[PDB]
Amino acid sequence: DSVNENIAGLGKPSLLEVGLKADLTDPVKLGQAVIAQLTIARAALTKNYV
Amino acid sequence: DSVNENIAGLGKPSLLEVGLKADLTDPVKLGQAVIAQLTIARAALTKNYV
Repeated sequence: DSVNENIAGLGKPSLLEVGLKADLTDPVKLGQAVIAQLTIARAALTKNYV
Repeated sequence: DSVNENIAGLGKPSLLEVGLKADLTDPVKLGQAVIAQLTIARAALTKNYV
């Protein structure tokens, strides 16, 4: 947490979450979670002007 | 509420609501609220003859 950024104010690594891995054990349920969360990953990378 | 508009009767800034931000955490659910509320937004902006 002290050394997340190159210079404070440039951008964060970002972690994101898909599910609990117990409720998400089903294959198609896991797939929809990943696809829906890849949208947020696109946004999280854009928020840092990447 | 006193100064929403320049002259009474021309138009209102409009506020609109999407969700509770607690049950709307799912990006799929959140996007549906935004899309559904965007249809209302063009209606509210039309009633002012914009």
